[PDB]
Amino acid sequence: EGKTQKAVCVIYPTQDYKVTGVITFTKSDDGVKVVADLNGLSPGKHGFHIHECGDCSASDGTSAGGHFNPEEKSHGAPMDMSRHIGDLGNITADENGKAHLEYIDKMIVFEGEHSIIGRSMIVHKNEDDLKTQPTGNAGARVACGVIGIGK
Amino acid sequence: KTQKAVCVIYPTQDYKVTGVITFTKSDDGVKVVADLNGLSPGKHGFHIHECGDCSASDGTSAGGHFNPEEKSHGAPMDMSRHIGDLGNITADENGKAHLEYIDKMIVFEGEHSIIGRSMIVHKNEDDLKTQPTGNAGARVACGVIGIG
Ligand SMILES: [Cu+2]
Ligand SMILES: [Cu+2]
Ligand SMILES: [Zn+2]
Ligand SMILES: [Zn+2]
Repeated sequence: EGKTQKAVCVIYPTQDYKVTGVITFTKSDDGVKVVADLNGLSPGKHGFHIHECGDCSASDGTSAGGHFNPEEKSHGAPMDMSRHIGDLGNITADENGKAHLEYIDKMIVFEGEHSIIGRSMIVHKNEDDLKTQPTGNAGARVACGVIGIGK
Repeated sequence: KTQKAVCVIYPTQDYKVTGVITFTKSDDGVKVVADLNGLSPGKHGFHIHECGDCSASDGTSAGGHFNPEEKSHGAPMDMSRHIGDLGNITADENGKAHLEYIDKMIVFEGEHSIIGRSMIVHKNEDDLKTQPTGNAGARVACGVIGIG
């Protein structure tokens, strides 16, 4: 009955990677709180997006398809107005390969045309430069996961 | 409208159960096709659970059977069933398990939408009688149902 307040996504690695972690999307007053904790990432910034298809059956994560863009807008940063619904920018891994990230996304929701429920999270090998189209030159996909309804 | 749904199941702690499940919209109902590996030989409980959360080691985070009508536990062919009562999946001597059938209850939009819910494979058989689980026991694999 009660509208969806939480969303959870466990990312598993693509072929020839050890990238794993959990991402929670919690509803707050002024948007949706994104909290991500990953391991097995190479040190540095990694592309971090919601993709249109919730399919992680492919070895290379190609089955996730393109960036979740139901408004047919350009690729950008989370802070940008001109962005895809699934433009969550970059996640940064430390020297130990641990990556934490928490911020308030004002675009994502858990119901309607722009619902992220049943979509995929994709972590990329390289940095999302937030300029290049349509991907940000993030390159290969190192981890995939499907966004599910939380409690 | 969403025509297809896909769910990759990964194992819980101390299990090797993996596979892919597709839900395709067909004449009559929704065609369920499941291909699993690393299951013990025999029948295994096979359900859609209310929470799409596989973050727990033992798959407890998936919660109970997806039951938005507050009905009793039953078989897929039964009228008195949970929306996520997909019965049992059977693994051969090699631990491979295939299963295809037409479910007339599951849909990809509305109150009874399976999109964003979890698939759970159990250690033991779902007897389709015992409440509320069918005495299926421990959870060996978890996965979230996504849009195809
Ligand atoms: Cu991406
Ligand atoms: Cu179950
Ligand atoms: Zn994008
Ligand atoms: Zn049930």
